[PDB]
Amino acid sequence: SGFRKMAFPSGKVEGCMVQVTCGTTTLNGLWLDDVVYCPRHVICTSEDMLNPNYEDLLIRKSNHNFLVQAGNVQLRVIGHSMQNCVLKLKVDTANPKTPKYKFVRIQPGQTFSVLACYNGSPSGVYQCAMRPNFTIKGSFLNGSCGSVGFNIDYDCVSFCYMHHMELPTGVHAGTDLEGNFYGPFVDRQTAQAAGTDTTITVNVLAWLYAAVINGDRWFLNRFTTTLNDFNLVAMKYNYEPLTQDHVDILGPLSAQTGIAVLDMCASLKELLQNGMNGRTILGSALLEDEFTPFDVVRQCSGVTFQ
Amino acid sequence: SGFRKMAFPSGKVEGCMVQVTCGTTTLNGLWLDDVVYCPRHVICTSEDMLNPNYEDLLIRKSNHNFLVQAGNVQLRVIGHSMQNCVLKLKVDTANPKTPKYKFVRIQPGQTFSVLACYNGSPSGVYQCAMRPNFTIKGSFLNGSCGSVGFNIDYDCVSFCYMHHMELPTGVHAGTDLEGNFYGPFVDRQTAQAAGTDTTITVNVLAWLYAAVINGDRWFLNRFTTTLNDFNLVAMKYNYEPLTQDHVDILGPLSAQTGIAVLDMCASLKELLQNGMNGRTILGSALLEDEFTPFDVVRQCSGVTFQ
Ligand SMILES: *C(=N)[C@H](C[C@@H]1CCNC1=O)NC(=O)[C@@H]1[C@@H]2[C@H](CN1C(=O)[C@@H](NC(=O)NC1(CS(=O)(=O)C(C)(C)C)CCCCC1)C(C)(C)C)C2(C)C
Ligand SMILES: *C(=N)[C@H](C[C@@H]1CCNC1=O)NC(=O)[C@@H]1[C@@H]2[C@H](CN1C(=O)[C@@H](NC(=O)NC1(CS(=O)(=O)C(C)(C)C)CCCCC1)C(C)(C)C)C2(C)C
Repeated sequence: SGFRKMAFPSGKVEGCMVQVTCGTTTLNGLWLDDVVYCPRHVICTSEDMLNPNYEDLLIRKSNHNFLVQAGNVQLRVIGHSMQNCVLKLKVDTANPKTPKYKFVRIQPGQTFSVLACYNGSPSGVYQCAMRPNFTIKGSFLNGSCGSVGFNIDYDCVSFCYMHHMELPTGVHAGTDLEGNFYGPFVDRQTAQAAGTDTTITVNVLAWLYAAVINGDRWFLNRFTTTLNDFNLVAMKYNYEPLTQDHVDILGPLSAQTGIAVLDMCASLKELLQNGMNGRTILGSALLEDEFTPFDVVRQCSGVTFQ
Repeated sequence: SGFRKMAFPSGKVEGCMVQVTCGTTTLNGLWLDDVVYCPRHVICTSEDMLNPNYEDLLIRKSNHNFLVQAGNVQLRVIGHSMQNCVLKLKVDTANPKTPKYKFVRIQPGQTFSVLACYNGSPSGVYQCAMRPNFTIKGSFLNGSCGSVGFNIDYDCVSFCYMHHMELPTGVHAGTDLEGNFYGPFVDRQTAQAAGTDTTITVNVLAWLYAAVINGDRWFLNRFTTTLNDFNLVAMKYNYEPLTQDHVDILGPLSAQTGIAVLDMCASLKELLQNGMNGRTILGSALLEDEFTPFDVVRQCSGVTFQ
């Protein structure tokens, strides 16, 4: 029993983190086979950041302008190129600790673990979700750029996020590992604003199922509803609409608890309209939307990784 | 900016986890140098658990009754002994991945990371606190016994917890790595109950400081209070008393924010007496007590590990 915000084990990613220095700027890099991936803004000086021309800035650099350290060892940079908003640094040594990996571009609502790093060294691991407005609510300080987000799928590390910047509201924005931003952001210091955020409905329902599995049942009722009546109420409270795909995804949890998805929707509708009235669910006084249906299954059925 | 429930990176512990089988029972073990540590109840059968005599049960075993697997490799058991409630299995091979480590018995209020494991393989990592009643609010399923709790201090892994059992309220109890239980529990299947839990006051104050550091200031006020008036209110709400040692521990956070400890106590007093009135702090609608002053400093100043 119990239910915690659980991250993947980070060992396989820890051995891929390196430190990258260009000029006076140091941040983190991801070392896989013989390539080091890092945010391209590492080549910017203070003057460049309002409106950098990255092609110009990169053509002015040579291999020896990039200092790459893996612990004490220096890695010799033998080539460099730019893909979208990442820099790719070819080095003379292939990382002997390269895990089996893939690069994946995730969708809003999905969750992943972040390994926060400074100067190439892991500081901590935590779980977060890609919000509907393509920001993440992370925890990052100066020097954290290049820290990555990942999931583990059997024996394979799927990298889905590399950290680039913080917005004035305190939330975070970054790219996939091919350098494409999530969201409408660009890597220059101009005023940019995130869309309004919404609550990830399918995740809230998954977490209400986790609550039932753990014996928290006070919010259940005998009612049922339709997708159409549910979505009408949901849109009024800034909740994402529920689709049939969502209902099918919640299948295994409905089966294991014997509570139909649309029955659980009727409970959520009531919680939205009346609030929780100082009761808690799974130790929370707010409805929690950063667990996916798969996160719940994994943690309530005990899935491991190789 | 930002503030998350952040665990230590788990890589150094992942390479120490093994699977231990005795009879029909399989659980996890901790492999350091040439010794495998695991809960001694792995030697019990269903008949033994109401009232096991562990000295009897162990004298009836031989080295070949214990199957220890590190991945695919089998480890040959060459000796066994019992220390308090752990079993120590001497094996023919010293773990080549043994980190620098120490064993530490922690006190209530301290936090640590748990690496939850099944069949010797890491499932997930999360942070939790030792509660004042010596339970932890974990997330564990069948097969999780032998999973460990740890902190990292520079380059050194400090192991402080090994998982043994779940209580009927859904919370968890275990031992230090020398086999001594935290709390009044024993490893037999008799009715046992935890003391009443209290809220860890010094951690709540540390988290209110994190909130100020992150720009959440609505709860501050101009008042101040004394330790004695504060503790009188605190005891009425099942909060632990605040000592001078606590006040000094909060020093670096008071300095960094310029809000005196006893000023912050006056804010907490108000929050206890009036509640939060549907406002949130750091994304929570309840007062959070599983961050220590050191956790806050580490995450708001960016400390890393080697
Ligand atoms: C990577 N090492 C570092 C990580 C941040 C430090 C604090 N927490 C973070 O996550 N990121 C950067 O250095 C990043 C690089 C420059 C400046 N960067 C910022 O994150 C900064 N924010 C920022 O400029 N944000 C935008 C502009 S703004 O804040 O509205 C302003 C008022 C015009 C300054 C620009 C990006 C989109 C959102 C708004 C800051 C946190 C250091 C101030 C670059 C963006 C290239
Ligand atoms: C380790 N692999 C495993 C982990 C638990 C499985 C589910 N989640 C857990 O953390 N632990 C055990 O197998 C442990 C070993 C036997 C039985 N154990 C239990 O955890 C069980 N609880 C239990 O017996 N608890 C106490 C008794 S009771 O529950 O009040 C009862 C009504 C008399 C059965 C005994 C210990 C102190 C607290 C109360 C259970 C979760 C499997 C039912 C031993 C305790 C030796």
